[PDB]
Amino acid sequence: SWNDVLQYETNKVTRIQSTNYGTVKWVLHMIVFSYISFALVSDKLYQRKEPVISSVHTKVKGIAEVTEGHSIFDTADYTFPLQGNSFFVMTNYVKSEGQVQTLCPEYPRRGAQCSSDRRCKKGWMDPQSKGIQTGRCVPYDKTRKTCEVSAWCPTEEEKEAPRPALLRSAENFTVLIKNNIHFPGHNYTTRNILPTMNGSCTFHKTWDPQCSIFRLGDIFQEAGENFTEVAVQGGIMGIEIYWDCNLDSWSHHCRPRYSFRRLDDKNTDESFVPGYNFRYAKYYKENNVEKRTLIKAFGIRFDILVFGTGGKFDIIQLVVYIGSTLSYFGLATVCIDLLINTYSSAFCRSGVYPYCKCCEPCTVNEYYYRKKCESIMEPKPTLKYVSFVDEPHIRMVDQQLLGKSLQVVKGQEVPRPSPSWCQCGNCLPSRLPEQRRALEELCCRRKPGRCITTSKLFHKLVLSRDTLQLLLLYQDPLLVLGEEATNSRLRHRAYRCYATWRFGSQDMADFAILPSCCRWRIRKEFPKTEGQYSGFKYPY
Amino acid sequence: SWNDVLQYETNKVTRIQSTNYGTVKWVLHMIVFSYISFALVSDKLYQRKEPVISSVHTKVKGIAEVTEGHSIFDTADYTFPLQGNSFFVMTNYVKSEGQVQTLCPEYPRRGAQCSSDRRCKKGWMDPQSKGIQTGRCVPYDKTRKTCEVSAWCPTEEEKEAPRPALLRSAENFTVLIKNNIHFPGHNYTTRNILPTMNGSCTFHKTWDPQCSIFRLGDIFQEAGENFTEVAVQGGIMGIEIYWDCNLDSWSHHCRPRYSFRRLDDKNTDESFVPGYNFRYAKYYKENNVEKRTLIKAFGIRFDILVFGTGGKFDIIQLVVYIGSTLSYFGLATVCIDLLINTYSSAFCRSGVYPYCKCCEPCTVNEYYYRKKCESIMEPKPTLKYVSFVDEPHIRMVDQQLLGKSLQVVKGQEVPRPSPSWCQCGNCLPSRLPEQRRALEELCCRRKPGRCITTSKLFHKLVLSRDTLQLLLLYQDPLLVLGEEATNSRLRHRAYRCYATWRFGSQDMADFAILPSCCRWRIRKEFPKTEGQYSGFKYPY
Amino acid sequence: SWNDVLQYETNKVTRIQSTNYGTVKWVLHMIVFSYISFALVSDKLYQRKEPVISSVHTKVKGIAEVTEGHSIFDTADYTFPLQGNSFFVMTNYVKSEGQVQTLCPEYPRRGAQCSSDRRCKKGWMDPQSKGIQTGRCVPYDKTRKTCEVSAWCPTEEEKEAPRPALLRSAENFTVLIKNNIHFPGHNYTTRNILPTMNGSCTFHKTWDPQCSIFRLGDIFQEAGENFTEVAVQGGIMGIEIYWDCNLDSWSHHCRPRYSFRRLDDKNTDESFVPGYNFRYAKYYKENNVEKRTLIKAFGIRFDILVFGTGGKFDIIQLVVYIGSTLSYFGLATVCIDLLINTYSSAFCRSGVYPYCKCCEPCTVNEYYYRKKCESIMEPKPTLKYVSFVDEPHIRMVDQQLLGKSLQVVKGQEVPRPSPSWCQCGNCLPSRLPEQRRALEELCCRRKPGRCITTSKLFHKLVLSRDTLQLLLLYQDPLLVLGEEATNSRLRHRAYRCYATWRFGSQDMADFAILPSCCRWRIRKEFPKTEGQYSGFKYPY
Ligand SMILES: Nc1nc2c(ncn2[C@@H]2O[C@H](COP(=O)(O)OP(=O)(O)O)[C@@H](O)[C@H]2O)c(=O)[nH]1
Ligand SMILES: Nc1nc2c(ncn2[C@@H]2O[C@H](COP(=O)(O)OP(=O)(O)O)[C@@H](O)[C@H]2O)c(=O)[nH]1
Ligand SMILES: Nc1nc2c(ncn2[C@@H]2O[C@H](COP(=O)(O)OP(=O)(O)O)[C@@H](O)[C@H]2O)c(=O)[nH]1
Ligand SMILES: *C(=O)CCCCCCCCCCCCCCC
Ligand SMILES: *C(=O)CCCCCCCCCCCCCCC
Ligand SMILES: *C(=O)CCCCCCCCCCCCCCC
Ligand SMILES: *[C@@H]1O[C@H](CO)[C@@H](O)[C@H](O)[C@H]1NC(C)=O
Ligand SMILES: *[C@@H]1O[C@H](CO)[C@@H](O)[C@H](O)[C@H]1NC(C)=O
Ligand SMILES: *[C@@H]1O[C@H](CO)[C@@H](O)[C@H](O)[C@H]1NC(C)=O
Ligand SMILES: *[C@@H]1O[C@H](CO)[C@@H](O)[C@H](O)[C@H]1NC(C)=O
Ligand SMILES: *[C@@H]1O[C@H](CO)[C@@H](O)[C@H](O)[C@H]1NC(C)=O
Ligand SMILES: *[C@@H]1O[C@H](CO)[C@@H](O)[C@H](O)[C@H]1NC(C)=O
Ligand code: NA
Ligand SMILES: [Zn+2]
Ligand SMILES: [Zn+2]
Ligand SMILES: [Zn+2]
Ligand SMILES: [Zn+2]
Ligand SMILES: [Zn+2]
Ligand SMILES: [Zn+2]
Repeated sequence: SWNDVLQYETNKVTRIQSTNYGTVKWVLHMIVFSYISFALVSDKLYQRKEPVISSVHTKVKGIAEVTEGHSIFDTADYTFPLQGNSFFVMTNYVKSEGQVQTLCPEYPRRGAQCSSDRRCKKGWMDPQSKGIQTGRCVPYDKTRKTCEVSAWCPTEEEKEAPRPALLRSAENFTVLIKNNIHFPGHNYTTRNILPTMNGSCTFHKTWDPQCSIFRLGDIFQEAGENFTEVAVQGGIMGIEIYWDCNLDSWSHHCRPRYSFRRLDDKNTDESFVPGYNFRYAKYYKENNVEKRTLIKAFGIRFDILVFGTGGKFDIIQLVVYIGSTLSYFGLATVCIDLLINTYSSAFCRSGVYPYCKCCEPCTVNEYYYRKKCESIMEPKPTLKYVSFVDEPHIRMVDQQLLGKSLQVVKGQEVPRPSPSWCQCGNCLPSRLPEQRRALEELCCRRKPGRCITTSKLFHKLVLSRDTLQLLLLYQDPLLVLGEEATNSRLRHRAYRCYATWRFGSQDMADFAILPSCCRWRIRKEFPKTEGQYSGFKYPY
Repeated sequence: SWNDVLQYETNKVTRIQSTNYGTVKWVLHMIVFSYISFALVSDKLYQRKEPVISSVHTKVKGIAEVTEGHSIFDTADYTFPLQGNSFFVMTNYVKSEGQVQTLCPEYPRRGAQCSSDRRCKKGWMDPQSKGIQTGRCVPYDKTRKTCEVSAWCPTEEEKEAPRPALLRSAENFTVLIKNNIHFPGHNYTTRNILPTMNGSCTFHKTWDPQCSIFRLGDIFQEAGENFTEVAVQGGIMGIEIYWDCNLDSWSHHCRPRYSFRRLDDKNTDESFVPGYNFRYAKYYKENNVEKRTLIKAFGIRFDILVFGTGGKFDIIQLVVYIGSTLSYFGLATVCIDLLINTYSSAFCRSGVYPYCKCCEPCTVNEYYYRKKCESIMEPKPTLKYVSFVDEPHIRMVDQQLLGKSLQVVKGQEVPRPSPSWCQCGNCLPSRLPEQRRALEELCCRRKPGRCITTSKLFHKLVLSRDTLQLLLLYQDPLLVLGEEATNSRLRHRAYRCYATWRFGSQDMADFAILPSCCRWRIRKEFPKTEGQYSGFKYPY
Repeated sequence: SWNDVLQYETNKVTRIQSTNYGTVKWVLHMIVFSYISFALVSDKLYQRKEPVISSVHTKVKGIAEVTEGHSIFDTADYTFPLQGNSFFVMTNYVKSEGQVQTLCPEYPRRGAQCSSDRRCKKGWMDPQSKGIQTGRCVPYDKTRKTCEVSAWCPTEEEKEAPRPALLRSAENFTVLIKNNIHFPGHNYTTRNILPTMNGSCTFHKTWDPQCSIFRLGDIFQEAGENFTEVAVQGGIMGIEIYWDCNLDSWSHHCRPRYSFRRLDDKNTDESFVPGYNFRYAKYYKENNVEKRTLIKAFGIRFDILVFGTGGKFDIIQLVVYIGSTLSYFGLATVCIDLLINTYSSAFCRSGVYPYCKCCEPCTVNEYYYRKKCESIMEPKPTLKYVSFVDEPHIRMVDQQLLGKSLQVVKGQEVPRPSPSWCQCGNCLPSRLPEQRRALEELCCRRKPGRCITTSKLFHKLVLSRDTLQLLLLYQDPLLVLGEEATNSRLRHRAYRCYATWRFGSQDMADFAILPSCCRWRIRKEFPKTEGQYSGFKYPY
């Protein structure tokens, strides 16, 4: 089957010389192409995209003076050795110095007072307390008494954060941010600090958007926050570094975009401790006693959130995108074929054109549909075609007769490409077995009148022995047969001559049923000496 | 070429009125559509997805009492100022106090004893030691001697972590987790704490799955771990916050899912220090000497792993997905066309239907294949068609003759749409040049018998001068020619009349080869007065 | 419309028995299939990919001796309790001990000297200073005077980092890295340490590439850096853990790849403080005074960057990819159809084949194009076809005549499938209204000569009453009509007989325009007794 495989199958097409459909087809082609090109370029769908790998190094600069005598805060005093994605700047603080692990009364709170030891419970762990009770109601001061606890003593008082913030001059502090980013898939590395950047720059949204030295108060202004107010209880501020990087040589750009967003929830419910603070202890020994200064530090935690993508041209990405948009170029074909199949219907003239006469020249689709689509029937064993000489159409009786004569069984109308049922006076009763008799109980005409076998052309197109012999010799020029063999060939050829004449197409002539008058006239002209006639047999 | 471009080409189609193929085609259309719709909706393939940008703020609450007198541990004692993605809770500890940078003997280990200075090596750095040897085997105690080292003295003893853990009451500690998440591409921000959440809630997998206050022991229970056992040597616990967020207005939901997973490897080999611990020093001065208390802290490091995606409807994402699934609607066409092309073969009746008679009504595909596919031959210069009057088929001799007469060169069988090689007694030797003689050495019949030129229709269809003149005038109604011009046109028309009659289609009649008898009978009826006959020439 | 929906439409195709096109079609099919398969397998486009969730635990090991007497540095002295994605190793340091919050002169800098109090400014905050000026120029030493500041005193001197680094023996330190990774979507967890790994291993790029114990100097060597030189001022070193993980059972592999990259910028401008350092303070009390030792620590920050993807087979991913590459199998059809449509043009023989005769056997595409494409015209109301008996082509006059006789209005040439304008002497003036007269002002021939109505076949094909009656009876075998009805049917049938004869196809015969001579000869043979002749009317 080497020749069976080496074959090419091409579609048969009808090329229409129509300027309307040629223009519509090309207009739809540009619309699809314009959107496909726009989607590819705007979304960089030809690029293989990769998340960024970031490293952040921060350096805070600034000195603070706190009036309380005067204490100095440099970077070692309000910051911590961490210089990565997060750094903390202390803006407020409460101190409780000289704490010793011993027994002491609780600080008087909203419910920390007691009047008897029955109120205190030994081993109890008050969620708002920093010690474990011993069940003793010792005196805190002269006025009131509080339950004794095991804790660092004296316990930290429920003192609010100072207002204004002790280190609110941190607004004028600056942080330098060094961001190293990398794309391991594309093997590309860059940093946020350009060689042109000087140390005297400060970030501005419009004047210096690439300087990575930020004033803290400027950061808060750009986020819509008030540094002075947030400094009292603290908060979390997000410094977002966005990297939209194009690594293609012809459109190369890998630069950061700086934005600022508060990550603290200012509407935090009071039970969740709004703001940002933590407690840390400075441990020291004094008089052979382990002492501790406890500091509740308020301030801003700055989170450096670095995100972004690096794209570079990928051939496989482009191939996948192009293949995923190739089917959209069939839109013009779908639309115009729908127009052809829809405007070729008979309800167009019946119930559309009289209303709207602007659509009148769309009758050309009836011609287009004729040249495009050919309808065929499934050749089932019960497929029958009936033509009546007194009718302009052809009936298709595709159902089983079930003993009803074919004359009375009406079928679907199809355009042409002595017995009780007889209406011409020439038909004869079927000589088939009684089960199949209803097939041959067909007349040449539906309504009474002249028989078709009495027409001039019936003797010329069907019964002429010379013409049938000429057709037989056209099939086989050197043909010698006996009378019995010749009669059978002439009889079967006369059936086809009637079927072709009255039904036109061989598709319908194959399942055409001869009327009884015509069938028996043919059988009289070319008789069968011995045996009975088979009748119509299913061609498949 | 304005009219050349403004054209529309449509496919020629055969519409089959078959309920089986119409049902199969629609059933396959629903199957493709059902899967395409299901894949799009279940996977949200219409959405542009974005990784989350997360910020975590944690607050641990709890007080611990350690029995050793009694020491108090509050958050400043077992936690560190870090409150981001990681926080540490100390659950056990070993202390070595009053260390001084001086010379001291090594602690007695499995191989730290010595009996001579030759065992010790000056400057040696034992991997299991905390000092550098000086080559001297000083006495540690009365029983044994150990190598002298430069270290903080005395060196920390090889003491195991206490069992049970000193701060195993950390099981009852709680952590509040504040998670701020953001989708910069979609510009959406939310947090894990809803306004409905109260401070008295505790997380439960089924009762309070949205409360972000977690008991540490509950975290360990939900991970399948035992807090009490892990507390002795420490470990790493992962708190996973998963954000499956739909940002479409009609299906909006952005809420976290909490899961817990141990990140420590409990099956760690002993050389890799299983558990979690670190050594830190509390530095202080005493008697003008730089002293240090060294603490080996065991405990749980909690990692807050926040991940997830935020999806919102994207038109370009939907267009790409739809275009990438449009080709699947050709599946019905492919399947039914395969059925038509396969069940139309002759081996169906030969070796399939006798076995299985259920497939018998599939003979309709032979009719479908006839109305769908037309087979044509490549018109190569060696393409020849031969018809023998005593055969029912037509031979295609597509090979070069190479001096073998065309009568004997057998070719592929194709259905019809005096010389030694002669078998009819009427053929004449070719008058062509000897190289091309084998072309015209063809008889009308394969086996001996009557010549086709003696048939009645040969004189009527091929030789009739009146009919050929009528055909010529049909071509050109007003045609005047001399006898030499008329004879040439009549002779060439008689070749085509024979070729059309004996081969049917003009595709095969173009390459049909006339038998010598017919060719010379035609040339006798319409002779060429001067010159020689060209013979058959390749039409392309 | 149950039968209207249950229909199947198949394309009509031409199957070409060509080995060249069959081979080209299959070769292009393998090329598309080979690339589609290669792209799918190399890029794992059948897999659903997921970013990794990582947890890192590090442990640094090593002791350092610093010569300054001799001070010992163990992990508590050069590292910090952080053991996650970042750890710091101190390699150099400058100490300023015994600092007290008081008033002191500034350290003499390049511009810190003063000669009068007018130079100093009270409250000034020098960016290079660690205090706030009080406007007083106190003496620092005997030689020079500096402005008094409020700071920790004495202020840290502008001392360079020691060279060589004090803790450059950190080169021989080792870090053990434990990496737990997870794929929450695929529910897969693994770690970087295999059970086969022993504690005596050290990482080597080729000898032990899976051991996660790294010498720091080896890390710097693998990054192309010098640990000894970087140790003086510090730097940031990236340890990259790449996880290319295949989670399919038949190709399972999830192992890390270790690479090293310096994240510090060695070419940093001096104003941005190149290297890596931070200042931290050791707070202590002495003589009831809050004292502090300030250390400027230089060293290497190591960032553990863990990235990667985990892929597992996804059915929806495969379906989307296959559907997005199905349209590429139409490439063979597009190419071969382009070959057929292009090599069938007449400029091939005119201006291509004489130059290149290798392309000569490509004339078979003219035959292929004939069997594939049928061209039809849009049936517009101004569509006219004209045939002249003295011409070999047929003119298409698709434009409006606008009073110009159809004889003179030339149209496009189309191959056949008494009055002043008359050139045959038999034409008659039109009897139509004057506006439409130009339609019927057409002669049978362009140039003077014999009329076509004087031909023998005109009386046989057009005027023969017997033949027209036979055609009428073929339409309707039992037809009885009056002379007026018979004449109208015979006249209209004779128009079609002329149009079919002279134009061939019914597509062109529908819009064919009869010459005046033929029209009036037909109207003379079959006259209209009463009324006037309608003439040609638009068939649509
Ligand atoms: N289409 C069609 N074919 C028929 C009809 N009647 C008979 N035939 C065909 O005639 C052939 C032989 O039928 P018949 O002459 O009655 O049987 P026979 O005398 O034994 O050969 C069969 O192949 C039938 O297909 C008819 O009404 N319509
Ligand atoms: N198909 C076919 N055509 C033939 C054959 N023999 C001759 N012809 C055609 O007849 C035409 C003229 O051949 P011929 O009459 O022998 O040469 P002429 O007398 O010089 O015109 C050529 O165009 C041939 O294509 C044949 O056997 N088969
Ligand atoms: N194609 C074509 N059809 C024509 C021409 N002239 C007349 N007819 C057709 O002839 C039919 C009747 O025209 P005519 O005999 O002149 O009018 P009538 O005598 O009133 O029936 C119309 O349907 C026309 O389509 C012609 O030149 N070309
Ligand atoms: C009557 O049918 C003749 C009309 C000829 C022009 C038809 C134009 C129809 C409008 C375009 C329809 C296809 C586009 C559909 C949207 C993609
Ligand atoms: C004989 O061929 C007649 C059978 C008519 C119904 C054919 C049904 C075949 C089963 C469906 C085949 C196409 C689906 C293939 C799987 C996608
Ligand atoms: C003349 O046209 C006959 C040539 C027969 C073989 C044609 C081969 C052409 C080369 C292949 C063209 C299609 C591939 C285009 C690149 C994808
Ligand atoms: C910030 O600096 C400016 C100018 O140096 C000063 O006017 C302002 O008071 C400062 N803000 C704070 C909060 O100290
Ligand atoms: C910031 O908040 C403080 C209160 O702490 C207020 O006095 C000040 O006016 C605010 N600044 C602005 C610009 O609103
Ligand atoms: C946790 O608390 C419960 C009730 O307060 C107590 O019974 C239990 O012993 C505690 N667990 C530890 C480890 O302290
Ligand atoms: C947890 O481990 C401890 C050992 O440290 C054991 O005594 C206790 O029974 C364990 N708890 C459970 C629930 O298994
Ligand atoms: C590292 O160790 C080797 C061998 O122990 C030694 O020779 C070398 O001097 C050491 N390097 C440093 C910087 O101490
Ligand atoms: C590393 O740098 C030091 C300078 O600090 C230099 O002495 C040494 O030779 C360098 N090592 C190499 C291998 O270049
Ligand atoms: Na497609
Ligand atoms: Zn009858
Ligand atoms: Zn009848
Ligand atoms: Zn012969
Ligand atoms: Zn012969
Ligand atoms: Zn004329
Ligand atoms: Zn004329």
